[PDB]
Amino acid sequence: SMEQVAMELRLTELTRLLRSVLDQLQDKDPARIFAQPVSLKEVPDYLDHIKHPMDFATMRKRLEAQGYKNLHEFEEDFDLIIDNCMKYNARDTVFYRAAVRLRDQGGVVLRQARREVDSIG
Repeated sequence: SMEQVAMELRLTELTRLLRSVLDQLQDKDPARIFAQPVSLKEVPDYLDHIKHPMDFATMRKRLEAQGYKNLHEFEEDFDLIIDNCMKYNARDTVFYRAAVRLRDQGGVVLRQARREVDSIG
């Protein structure tokens, strides 16, 4: 149908916007701490601690399959990156501290993303 096409164009454009959001958030992680899944070879107990691992590469795979229907779903995954790290790692670690900085700096980007998503519809 024409409606299904219009819906699909909307999703494509959301994907475009979320791709720019993802790039901006990932720039706030210059150390690349969050770039890839925590290695289960190197952290064999990880899934005993963290039930829903997340990382920027995994988000990018979902994004490119158009697997984010709305900004809430995308934000859920970003918050998992931060929150998983802040539980597994102690406050006095470079990992915890990187997550705090990513949360703080990402807030700004996500605030305007939400306005853009609502504005453009």
